[PDB]
Amino acid sequence: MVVLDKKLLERLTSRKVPLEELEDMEKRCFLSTFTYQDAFDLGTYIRNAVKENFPEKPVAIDISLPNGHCLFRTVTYGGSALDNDFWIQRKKKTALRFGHSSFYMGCKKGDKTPEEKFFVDSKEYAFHGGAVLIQSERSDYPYACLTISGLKQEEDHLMAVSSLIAFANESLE
Amino acid sequence: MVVLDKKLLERLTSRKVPLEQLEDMEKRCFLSTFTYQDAFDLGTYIRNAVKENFPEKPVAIDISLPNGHCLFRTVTYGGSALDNDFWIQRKKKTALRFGHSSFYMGCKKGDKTPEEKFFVDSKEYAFHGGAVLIQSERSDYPYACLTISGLKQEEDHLMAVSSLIAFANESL
Amino acid sequence: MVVLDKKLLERLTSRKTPLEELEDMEKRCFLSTFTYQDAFDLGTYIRNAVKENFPEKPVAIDISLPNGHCLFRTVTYGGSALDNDFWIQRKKKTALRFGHSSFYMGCKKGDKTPEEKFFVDSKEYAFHGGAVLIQSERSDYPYACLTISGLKQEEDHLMAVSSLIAFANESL
Amino acid sequence: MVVLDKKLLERLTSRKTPLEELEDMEKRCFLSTFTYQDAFDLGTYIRNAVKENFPEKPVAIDISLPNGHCLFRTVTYGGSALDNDFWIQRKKKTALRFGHSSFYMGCKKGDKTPEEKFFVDSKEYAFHGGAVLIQSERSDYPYACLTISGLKQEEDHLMAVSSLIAFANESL
Amino acid sequence: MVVLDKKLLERLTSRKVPLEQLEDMEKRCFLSTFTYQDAFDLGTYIRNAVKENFPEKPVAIDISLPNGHCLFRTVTYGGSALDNDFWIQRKKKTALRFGHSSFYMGCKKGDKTPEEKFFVDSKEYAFHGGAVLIQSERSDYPYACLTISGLKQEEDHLMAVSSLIAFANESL
Amino acid sequence: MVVLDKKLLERLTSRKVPLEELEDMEKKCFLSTFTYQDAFDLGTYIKNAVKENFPDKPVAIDISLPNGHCLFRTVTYGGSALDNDFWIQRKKKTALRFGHSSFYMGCKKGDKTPEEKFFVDSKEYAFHGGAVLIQSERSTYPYACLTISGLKQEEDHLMAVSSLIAFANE
Amino acid sequence: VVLDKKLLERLTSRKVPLEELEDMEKRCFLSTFTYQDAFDLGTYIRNAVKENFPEKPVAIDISLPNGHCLFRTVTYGGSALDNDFWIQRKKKTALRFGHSSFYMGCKKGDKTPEEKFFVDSKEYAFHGGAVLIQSERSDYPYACLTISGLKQEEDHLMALSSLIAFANE
Amino acid sequence: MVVLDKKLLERLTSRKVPLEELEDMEKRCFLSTFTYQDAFDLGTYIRNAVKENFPEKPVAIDISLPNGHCLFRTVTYGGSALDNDFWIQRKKKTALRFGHSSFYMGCKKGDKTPEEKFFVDSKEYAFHGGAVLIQSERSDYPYACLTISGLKQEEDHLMAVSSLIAFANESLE
Amino acid sequence: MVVLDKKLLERLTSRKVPLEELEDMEKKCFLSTFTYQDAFDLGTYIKNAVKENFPDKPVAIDISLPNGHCLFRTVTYGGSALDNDFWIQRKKKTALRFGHSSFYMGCKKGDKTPEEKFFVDSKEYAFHGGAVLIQSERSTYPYACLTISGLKQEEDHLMAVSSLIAFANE
Amino acid sequence: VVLDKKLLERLTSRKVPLEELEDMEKRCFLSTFTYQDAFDLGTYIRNAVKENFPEKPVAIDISLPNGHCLFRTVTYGGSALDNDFWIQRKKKTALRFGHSSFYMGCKKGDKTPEEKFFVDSKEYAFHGGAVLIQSERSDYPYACLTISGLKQEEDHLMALSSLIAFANE
Repeated sequence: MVVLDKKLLERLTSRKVPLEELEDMEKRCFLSTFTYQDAFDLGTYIRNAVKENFPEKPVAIDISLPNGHCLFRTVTYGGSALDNDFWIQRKKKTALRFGHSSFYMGCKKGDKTPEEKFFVDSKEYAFHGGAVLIQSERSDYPYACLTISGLKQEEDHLMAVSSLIAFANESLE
Repeated sequence: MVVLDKKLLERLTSRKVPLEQLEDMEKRCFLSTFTYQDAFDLGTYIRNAVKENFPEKPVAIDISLPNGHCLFRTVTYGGSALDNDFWIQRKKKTALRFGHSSFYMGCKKGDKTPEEKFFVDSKEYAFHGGAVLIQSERSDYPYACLTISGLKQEEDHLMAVSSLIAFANESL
Repeated sequence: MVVLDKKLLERLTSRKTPLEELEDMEKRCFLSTFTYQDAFDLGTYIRNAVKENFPEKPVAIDISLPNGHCLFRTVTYGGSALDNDFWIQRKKKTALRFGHSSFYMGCKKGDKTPEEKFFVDSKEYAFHGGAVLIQSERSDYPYACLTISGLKQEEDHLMAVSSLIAFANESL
Repeated sequence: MVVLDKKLLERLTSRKTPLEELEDMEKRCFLSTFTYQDAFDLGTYIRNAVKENFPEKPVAIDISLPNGHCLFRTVTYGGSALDNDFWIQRKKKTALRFGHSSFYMGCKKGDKTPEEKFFVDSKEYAFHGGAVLIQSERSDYPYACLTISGLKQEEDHLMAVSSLIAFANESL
Repeated sequence: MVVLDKKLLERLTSRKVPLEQLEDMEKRCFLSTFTYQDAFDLGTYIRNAVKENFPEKPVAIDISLPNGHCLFRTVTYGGSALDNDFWIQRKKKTALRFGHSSFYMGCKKGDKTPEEKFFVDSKEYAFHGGAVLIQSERSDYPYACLTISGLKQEEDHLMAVSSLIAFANESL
Repeated sequence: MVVLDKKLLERLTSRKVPLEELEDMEKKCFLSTFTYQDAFDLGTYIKNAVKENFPDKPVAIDISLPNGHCLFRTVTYGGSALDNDFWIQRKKKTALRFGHSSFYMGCKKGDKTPEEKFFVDSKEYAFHGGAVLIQSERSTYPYACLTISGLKQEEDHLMAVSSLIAFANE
Repeated sequence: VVLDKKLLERLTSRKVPLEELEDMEKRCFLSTFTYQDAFDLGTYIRNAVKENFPEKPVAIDISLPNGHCLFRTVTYGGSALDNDFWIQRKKKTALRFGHSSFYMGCKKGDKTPEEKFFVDSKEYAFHGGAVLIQSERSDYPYACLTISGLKQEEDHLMALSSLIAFANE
Repeated sequence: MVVLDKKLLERLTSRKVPLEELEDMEKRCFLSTFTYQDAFDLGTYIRNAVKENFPEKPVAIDISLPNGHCLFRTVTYGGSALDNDFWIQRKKKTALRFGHSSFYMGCKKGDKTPEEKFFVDSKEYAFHGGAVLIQSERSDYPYACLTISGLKQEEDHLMAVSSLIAFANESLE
Repeated sequence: MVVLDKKLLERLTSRKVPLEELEDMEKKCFLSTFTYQDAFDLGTYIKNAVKENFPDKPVAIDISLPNGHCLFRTVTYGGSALDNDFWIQRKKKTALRFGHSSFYMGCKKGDKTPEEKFFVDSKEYAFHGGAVLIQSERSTYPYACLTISGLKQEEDHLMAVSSLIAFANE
Repeated sequence: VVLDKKLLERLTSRKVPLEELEDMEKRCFLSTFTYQDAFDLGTYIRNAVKENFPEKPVAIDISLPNGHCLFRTVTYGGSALDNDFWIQRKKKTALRFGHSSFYMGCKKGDKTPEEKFFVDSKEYAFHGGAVLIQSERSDYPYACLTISGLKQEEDHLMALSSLIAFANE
C-alpha cells in the first residue's frame, strides 16, 4: 500500500521544491540487500501500487543495473507503447550518469535545454521525472535504477520515490 | 505445471528433429487473446516454471511485441548478467525476422555461418534456440515473441514451447 | 465506394476534435481475422476508394506489420515519387512507436517541434495524418499499420479511418 | 494463367544456360507504355500467377523504380516475413547496379564470393534469382525492376521473366 | 540553337511564376527515345548552348539515371570546381526524389528551411534550380535527370528547360 | 601484507582452470562496505602490492563502477602506454558484461571470441586475465570492477584476486 | 594550499586578462615528470581538495597528451560518470588549444564553442580545471591535469596553485 | 586513331610485363597544358577510339582532378550500368592514392589481396586495370586521372595509356 | 626578400574586398614548374619570411596537393597547438573545394557557412583567411594549396599571397 | 650518417632481440625539444635520406603525441598520399604501444595485428620507421618521428641513427 502525498505533489507539479529537499527524498530510497528476488518483489510491488493509484492508466516500470542489465520490466494497464521504452532508457541514462533522479536534473536544468546546460544530446537523455536510483546502505553508489513512465512527470517521480521508501520500510520486519 | 518430455529434449539436442516437426510444435503456440495482463500472467507462469524445473539456474525471460516494445522481463535467479540481454535481443531479432523459432533457424543453416546462409551479421542475429514467436489464432502474423535465455539452447527453446502451449492450454 | 463527412473533414482541419474523440474513432478501427488476403483486400479496397474520391491525385497506400514487414503497397495515379515512400515510412514509424495515429499525435504536438516535445528526429518521424493502426479485437496491440500519403493531411487520416471502419463491415 | 517450362526450369537449376542466352530471354522483357496502372496490372497479374502455380507458398512480389520508389508490393500466401523484404531489397539492388537480372549475375559469379568477384557486401547485394529488369523498347535503360522472392531461386527468376514476356502480350 | 526568353527569366527571378506554370514547362521536356547516344548528343548540345549564351562562365552539366548512373558530364569553361559536383548531386537528388525541377521545389517551400518543409538535410538536398527531370513519352516516370550548375539558379534552370525542349523539338 | 602463492600461479599458468575453483575463488572476493574512500584505500593497497612483488614492471590498476564511472586509476613504473588503457577497458567490459572475471571467461574459451564462442568483437572485449568483479555481501550483483594490466594474464588475475581477498580480511 | 579569495573573485568576475592567465599558466612546470611524480602530484592535489572542500565530490586526473591516463581519483561520495565526461571534454580543450580550459572559456566570451573555435560543445568544454603541466627545456606540455566538481574558477585555481605549490618541492 | 599493340596486350593479359616497364609506359602519359577544353578533347578522343576498337562494347570514361572534381564523363555503347561508376571511383582512388596506374598496383599486389598487402578496404579500392594518371611535364604530380571501365582489365589499362600517348603526340603540332 | 604592404593590409583588414581585386591578386600567384624540391624551397622561404615579419608569433605553414598529400609542414615558434592542424585542414578544404582562396570565400559571405550560404558544415570548412591555391601557367587547375595559420586572417592571407608572388619572380 | 649494413641485415633477418631493440630505442633522446629543435631534426634527416637514398621518395614526419604536426617533408618525386597513410598508421602504433613500429612488428611475429594486440591493421602499422623521440628527465616521450618509403628496416634504422647522431650535437 502506497499513498502519494497530494500536497507534496502539486508542490512538485508547481515547481519550488528546492533541490536540496529533492536530494533528501532520493537519498531516503535505499535497500539493505539487493537480490534477484528483491528486484522481482519490488517491481511487482510498484506494479500493484501503480495499478491501485492509477487504474486504467498504462505505465511501464523498469529496474536495471548501472551497466544496463535489465532485471524487471512490466507494463501496468496496457495502453502502453514502444515510446515508453524510449522514455525508460532516456530517463535512466540521465539518472545513472548524473547521480540524481531524472526529476531533480530537470529541475536543475530549469529552462535552457540539455544541450547547452549539460552538453548532452536530448534525444539520448530525457530530463523528465520517472527515473530514481536505488541506493545502497553501505555502498555509496547505487544498486540499480528504478524507472517509471507514462503518468504525469511529477507522478512518475513520486511513485518511484514513494514506492521505494514504502518497500524499504516493509523490511522493518 | 510444465514438464519437458525428456525424450524430445535429447532428440533436439542430437539435432534429430525435422523442420516440419519443429514448425508443427511452433504453429501450436497460440493465444486467442494476449492482453497486457496476458503478458504478465504468461511471463510469471514461465518464471515459476523455469524456477521449478531448473532451480539455481539464472534465466532471463522476455515478452516483446514485434515492434520491440517490451511487455515483460524478469531474471529467474542470481547470477544473471548483461549478455543475457544481448542473447535475448539477438534471439528475438532472428525469430521476428524469419518467422520461426530461433532454434528452428539454427536447425536450418546448420554448420554454415549466418553470414553465409541468411546474409546477416550474427553479432546481431542469434541462431541458438530460446526465442519462440507467440502466434495469434485470428491472424497469420504473430502477437509477440517469447524469449528465454540462460539454459542449454534446446532447453531455452523447449521451456519456451512447452510452457507456451501449456499456458495456451488453460482456458474455460 | 466510401464517403468522407465534409463536416468532419473540416472539424479535423480546424483542430476542433479533441484527442479522446480521435481515439474514439481510432479504437473503432479493428478487425476479426487479419490474414495475407485481408491485407490485399483492404489495400485494393482503399486503392479503389481513393481513386473514386480523388481521381487525379497521386496517392501511396501501405499496409505493414509492426516489425516493418510490408504486406501491401500501391500508388493510385501517375504523379507519385520517392518522397511518398519517405512519408509512409515517417508516418508509420510514429503510429507504431506511439499508441496512436500520426494525426492524433500531430494534434498532441501543436506548434512545438517533434524534437522539442516528443524528442525524436523529425527527419525520422512524421507528425501528419495518414497513418492509422489496424486494431485487433481482444489483443490490446495492433495487428498492423495502414498508411496513406499524398492527399491533404486531414484527408489522408480520414480516408484511412473511414476505410478501416467501412472495410470492417465486410462481415459476411 | 502462365506456364513454366519444366525443362527450362531444370536447364537453369543445373547451370546449363549460357549468359548470352539469359540475356536473350531478359532483353525480351520489355513494354511499350509503363504507367502506374501497368505496374498494378502487372503486380496483380503476377500475384494471381504465382498463387495458381504455387498455392501454399508465401511469395513476395515487388515493382520499383530505379531510384527505389516502390509502385507495387504484395505477399501471396500467409507465411511471409521481414526476411522477404530484405531479399527483395538485396535482389533488386543487384539488378539495378549491374546490367542484368540477379540470376544472370548469380551465374556470372559462380563459387566466388560477391565480395571477391564483384567487390560488394553480400549483406547489401543478393546474387540469387528473382530480380528482373523491366526493359523499355527504345530506351537502352530499364523502366523499373521486378522482384520475386520465396520460391526456389530458379523459379523466382523464371516466374518473373515468364510473367513479363507473357504480360507483354496484353497488347490490345 | 537555344535562346532564353528574357521575359520569362526576369519573371522567374522575381518568383513571379506559378507552380502550375512551372510544372507545365517541365511536363513538356520529354524524349521519345533516350539511348546512350541520345545522352551524348543531348549533353554536347547543351554544352554548346551554355557556351554560346554564356561565354566565359564555367558551368557543369550532368545527365544521370534515377539510379545514379552517370551517362554524361562536362565542364563548360575554366574555373569550374568541386562544389559544382556537390551542387549537381544535391540538385539532382532533390529533383529525382520529389518529381519536379529543383527549381519548382524551391518555389514551393519558399522562405521555410528544407528541414522545416520537406524534412530533409539540405547539406544533402539542394533547393536552388538547375536540375530538370527528363520525362518519357511512354512512361509516367522520368528517363533521367538533367542538371546544370554555375549560372544564376534561374538560368541553370532555364537553360535546362529550354535546351531540353529545343532538343526534344528536333526530329523528322 | 599480500603474497602470491607461486604454486597456485603454476596451476593457473597452465591447466588448472576447473572454473568451479575459479568461481569459488571469485565469490570469495567481496567487501561489506564500498565507499569513495574504500576505492582509494584499495587502489593504493594494490599499487604497493605489485610494486613489492613485481618491482620493475609497469602495471596499470583501475577500479570503476558497472556504469563505467572511474573511481581510481594508477600505474606503477615508467614504460606504461596507452595500450594499457585499452586492455583495462577491454577486459573490464568482459568482466562487467558476463557474470565472471576476465580469465574465467578466457578459460571458458579455446576459440575465437569475435563470433565463434560469444559473438562479441574481440576489439571491444578482452578475454585475457586481470579483471575481477568486486562483490557485495548484501547483493547478488557487484559493486565495481577491479582490473590490473601489464603482467602475464595469470599474474594480472591472481594479484587482483589475492589483493581483494587480502583487503577484505585485513 | 589555500585559494586567494581575491584572485578567485577576479577569475569569477572575468577581470583577469589573457596575458595574466597565460603567465600564471606558463608558470606551472616541472623538471622531472615520471610515473611516481604523477602519483605524488595526484594524491597531493586530492587531500588538498579534501581540505579546502570537505563536502564536495571532485574527480582529479593526470593524463598524457596521447590520452594515456597516469592518475585518477575521486575525493568524496557524490561523484558520477558526468565527472568523467567533464574530465574528457575539458582536457580535450587544453591539449588541442595550448591553454587552460578556463583560458579558452575567457577567450570564448559569450559566443558558442561552435561559432567561435568551430568545434562540438559536446566534445570540448570551456570551464577550466584542465591545466597543462609544462616542461622546462621544452616548448610543449608534459601532460594535462584536470579537476572537476568544484564549479568553474576554483576547479581552475586549485589546479594552477597545487601545480605551482608542488613545483616548489 | 589509336591502335592497341596486340603483343603488348596478352603480354599484359598473360602477366610478366615487369613493373619497371609498366612505370615506363605510364610516365610517358603526360600533357603540356591541361585546360577545360583539353579535358573535353581528350575525353572525346578516347570515346571515339573506344567506339572504334570496341564497337558494341559499353565503356565508361572518366577524367577527374586529384581532388575529385569531375571534368569529363561519358558512356560509349550503352550497355553500361551504375556498377561502372563504382569501378571508376574505385580504380581512381587507387591510382590517385598510390601514384601508379591501377593496373600496376594490381601487379604489385599479385595474389594476397588489398587488405593484407596495402591495408586498405577492397570495397573502396579496386586494383584492376582501367585507371591511369594524367601526368604533367613540369609538375612532378599529376594533372588528373584518366579512368576506363568495362573492357577486359588489360584493355582498359592499355586503352588509357595508348590514347593518352596518342593524344599527347598529336600536340606535336 | 618579401615585404607586406601595410597599406594593402589595411584595405584587406576592413572593407576592400572587391573580389575582382582579390581574384586578380590570386591569378597572379603561380609557378612555371612544381617539384618536390620546389615545395621544400617554398615552404622554407615562407618560414623565414614570417619569422622576419612576425618574429615572436607561432604560425603553421603547409603545402599539400589537391588530393590531400602533404608535401611540407612547419611551424615557426613554440605555442603552436593541434588547433593549427584543424585550421590548416579546414581552410585548405575550402580553398581546394571552391575555385578560390579562403578569405576570398570568407569575403563572399557575411552569413552562416553551415548552410546559410554554401550548405557546408563549418566544422569541416573554414572561411577565414590563410589558404591560397598555387596555380599553373599551363593548367586551368591548381598544382597544390598553400595554407598559413595563426596570424590575423588578413595577415595569414597576405603572407601567403605576397610570398607566392615573391617566390615566383625571385 | 650511414647505415651499418651488418646491423641492417640483422634487423632484416630478425635476429636482433627485443631487449637490444629497446636499448637502441631507449638511447634516442634529447635535452632540449623546441619548435626549432624539431626543424633542425627534420631537415637534418631529410638530406641524410637524400644522401643515402638518392632515387627514393621518402616522407619524414615529426609529430607530438596529441597529433600536432611540427615537421613534414618529402625527399624526392614519386611520393604519394599512401605515404601519409603510412606515417599515420606507423606513428599511431608507436604512440599507443610505447615502442617503435619495427619493435612491435618483431613482437608481432607472424600473427595478425588483429589476433595479437587486438587492433585494426588499417589503423595501426607494424613496419618500423616510427621511432619515439625521448626525453631525459621524463618517463614519457617528447614526440614521435616517422619515416616512410625506404621499405622496412632502413626506414627504422635511418630514424634511430639520425636521432642518436643528432643527439650528439
